[PDB]
Amino acid sequence: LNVEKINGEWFSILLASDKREKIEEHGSMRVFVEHIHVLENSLAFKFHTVIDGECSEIFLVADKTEKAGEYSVMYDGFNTFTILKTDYDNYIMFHLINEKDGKTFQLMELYGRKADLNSDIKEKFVKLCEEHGIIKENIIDLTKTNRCLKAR
Ligand SMILES: CCCCCC(C)=O
Ligand SMILES: [Cl-]
Ligand SMILES: [Cl-]
Repeated sequence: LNVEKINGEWFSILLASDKREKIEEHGSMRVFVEHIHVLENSLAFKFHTVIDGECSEIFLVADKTEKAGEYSVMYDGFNTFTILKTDYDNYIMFHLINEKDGKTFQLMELYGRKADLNSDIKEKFVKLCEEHGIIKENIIDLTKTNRCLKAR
Protein backbone atom coordinates (compact mmCIF):
# COMPACT_ATOMS: atom_id res chain seq x y z
CA LEU A 1 0.00 0.00 0.00
CA ASN A 2 1.19 3.48 -0.85
CA VAL A 3 -0.35 5.23 2.12
CA GLU A 4 0.26 8.76 0.71
CA LYS A 5 -2.31 7.98 -1.95
CA ILE A 6 -5.14 7.74 0.60
CA ASN A 7 -4.68 11.47 1.41
CA GLY A 8 -7.63 13.78 0.93
CA GLU A 9 -11.39 13.93 1.09
CA TRP A 10 -13.52 10.86 1.72
CA PHE A 11 -17.15 10.07 2.57
CA SER A 12 -18.49 7.35 4.92
CA ILE A 13 -20.68 4.93 3.00
CA LEU A 14 -21.06 1.61 4.91
CA LEU A 15 -20.42 1.08 8.62
CA ALA A 16 -20.33 -2.34 10.27
CA SER A 17 -19.66 -3.85 13.69
CA ASP A 18 -20.03 -7.04 15.68
CA LYS A 19 -21.36 -4.80 18.50
CA ARG A 20 -24.28 -3.11 16.72
CA GLU A 21 -25.03 -0.60 19.46
CA LYS A 22 -21.73 1.18 18.78
CA ILE A 23 -22.75 2.13 15.23
CA GLU A 24 -26.44 2.81 15.85
CA GLU A 25 -27.71 6.38 15.92
CA HIS A 26 -26.29 7.45 19.35
CA GLY A 27 -23.28 5.16 19.23
CA SER A 28 -19.72 6.42 19.69
CA MET A 29 -18.54 4.92 16.46
CA ARG A 30 -21.33 6.43 14.28
CA VAL A 31 -18.95 8.92 12.69
CA PHE A 32 -18.69 10.31 9.20
CA VAL A 33 -15.28 10.90 7.69
CA GLU A 34 -14.44 14.14 5.88
CA HIS A 35 -10.70 13.77 5.36
CA ILE A 36 -7.55 11.77 5.96
CA HIS A 37 -4.27 13.62 6.05
CA VAL A 38 -1.18 11.45 5.70
CA LEU A 39 1.68 12.56 7.90
CA GLU A 40 5.09 11.06 8.39
CA ASN A 41 4.16 8.50 11.03
CA SER A 42 0.47 9.12 11.50
CA LEU A 43 -2.93 9.68 9.85
CA ALA A 44 -4.99 12.73 10.80
CA PHE A 45 -8.75 12.26 10.46
CA LYS A 46 -11.60 14.73 10.57
CA PHE A 47 -15.09 13.35 11.19
CA HIS A 48 -18.57 14.53 11.92
CA THR A 49 -21.04 12.91 14.26
CA VAL A 50 -24.57 13.76 15.38
CA ILE A 51 -25.06 14.50 19.03
CA ASP A 52 -28.68 15.11 20.14
CA GLY A 53 -29.63 15.75 16.54
CA GLU A 54 -26.92 18.33 15.86
CA CYS A 55 -23.80 17.90 13.70
CA SER A 56 -20.47 18.14 15.49
CA GLU A 57 -16.78 17.61 14.57
CA ILE A 58 -14.23 15.08 15.86
CA PHE A 59 -10.53 15.21 14.97
CA LEU A 60 -8.31 12.23 15.64
CA VAL A 61 -4.68 11.43 14.96
CA ALA A 62 -3.68 7.77 14.63
CA ASP A 63 -0.07 6.75 15.14
CA LYS A 64 1.81 4.00 13.36
CA THR A 65 2.38 1.10 15.72
CA GLU A 66 5.20 -1.43 15.81
CA LYS A 67 3.20 -3.70 13.51
CA ALA A 68 3.55 -2.60 9.91
CA GLY A 69 0.27 -1.46 8.43
CA GLU A 70 -1.27 -0.96 11.86
CA TYR A 71 -2.27 2.37 13.43
CA SER A 72 -3.61 3.20 16.91
CA VAL A 73 -5.76 5.90 18.34
CA MET A 74 -7.55 6.59 21.64
CA TYR A 75 -11.25 7.21 21.19
CA ASP A 76 -13.86 5.58 23.46
CA GLY A 77 -11.04 3.24 24.62
CA PHE A 78 -8.06 2.04 22.65
CA ASN A 79 -8.30 1.33 18.91
CA THR A 80 -6.03 -0.37 16.45
CA PHE A 81 -6.74 -0.48 12.74
CA THR A 82 -5.49 -1.49 9.37
CA ILE A 83 -6.40 -0.84 5.76
CA LEU A 84 -7.89 -3.93 4.16
CA LYS A 85 -8.48 -2.92 0.45
CA THR A 86 -8.23 0.35 -1.54
CA ASP A 87 -7.85 1.61 -5.07
CA TYR A 88 -7.02 5.13 -3.72
CA ASP A 89 -9.26 7.01 -6.09
CA ASN A 90 -12.67 5.46 -5.35
CA TYR A 91 -12.84 3.25 -2.25
CA ILE A 92 -11.06 2.28 0.94
CA MET A 93 -11.95 -0.36 3.52
CA PHE A 94 -10.73 -0.18 7.14
CA HIS A 95 -10.77 -2.82 9.87
CA LEU A 96 -10.58 -1.64 13.48
CA ILE A 97 -10.46 -3.31 16.90
CA ASN A 98 -11.61 -1.38 19.93
CA GLU A 99 -10.66 -2.28 23.47
CA LYS A 100 -12.39 -0.97 26.58
CA ASP A 101 -12.53 -2.57 29.95
CA GLY A 102 -10.73 -5.59 28.49
CA LYS A 103 -13.56 -6.26 26.09
CA THR A 104 -13.21 -5.87 22.34
CA PHE A 105 -15.31 -5.40 19.23
CA GLN A 106 -14.63 -4.91 15.54
CA LEU A 107 -15.57 -1.99 13.26
CA MET A 108 -15.37 -2.17 9.51
CA GLU A 109 -15.75 0.94 7.36
CA LEU A 110 -16.21 1.52 3.65
CA TYR A 111 -15.37 5.05 2.49
CA GLY A 112 -15.71 6.53 -0.97
CA ARG A 113 -14.20 9.52 -2.81
CA LYS A 114 -17.77 10.43 -3.67
CA ALA A 115 -20.87 10.29 -1.45
CA ASP A 116 -21.86 6.86 -2.73
CA LEU A 117 -20.31 3.75 -4.27
CA ASN A 118 -21.78 1.20 -6.66
CA SER A 119 -23.46 -2.04 -5.69
CA ASP A 120 -20.56 -4.20 -6.71
CA ILE A 121 -18.10 -2.53 -4.32
CA LYS A 122 -20.70 -2.44 -1.54
CA GLU A 123 -21.43 -6.16 -1.96
CA LYS A 124 -17.73 -6.95 -1.81
CA PHE A 125 -17.52 -5.04 1.44
CA VAL A 126 -20.49 -6.94 2.80
CA LYS A 127 -18.81 -10.27 2.09
CA LEU A 128 -15.57 -9.04 3.76
CA CYS A 129 -17.57 -8.05 6.83
CA GLU A 130 -19.09 -11.57 6.90
CA GLU A 131 -15.61 -13.10 6.63
CA HIS A 132 -14.89 -11.26 9.87
CA GLY A 133 -17.98 -12.49 11.67
CA ILE A 134 -19.91 -9.29 11.10
CA ILE A 135 -23.31 -10.44 9.94
CA LYS A 136 -25.33 -8.70 7.22
CA GLU A 137 -27.82 -7.24 9.71
CA ASN A 138 -24.91 -5.42 11.45
CA ILE A 139 -23.94 -3.43 8.34
CA ILE A 140 -25.53 -0.03 8.01
CA ASP A 141 -25.90 1.95 4.79
CA LEU A 142 -25.04 5.47 5.95
CA THR A 143 -26.30 7.03 2.72
CA LYS A 144 -29.78 6.61 4.31
CA THR A 145 -28.73 8.42 7.48
CA ASN A 146 -27.76 11.90 8.48
CA ARG A 147 -24.06 12.03 7.51
CA CYS A 148 -23.77 15.74 8.24
CA LEU A 149 -22.95 16.37 4.63
CA LYS A 150 -24.14 19.91 5.03
CA ALA A 151 -21.50 20.53 7.75
CA ARG A 152 -18.69 19.54 5.42
C1 LIG B 1 -13.35 6.48 15.27
C2 LIG B 1 -12.01 5.98 15.79
C3 LIG B 1 -11.14 5.40 14.68
C4 LIG B 1 -10.84 6.45 13.62
C5 LIG B 1 -10.04 5.92 12.41
C6 LIG B 1 -10.85 4.97 11.55
C7 LIG B 1 -10.20 3.85 10.78
O1 LIG B 1 -12.06 5.10 11.47
CL1 LIG C 1 -21.70 3.82 22.43
CL1 LIG D 1 -26.78 13.95 5.18
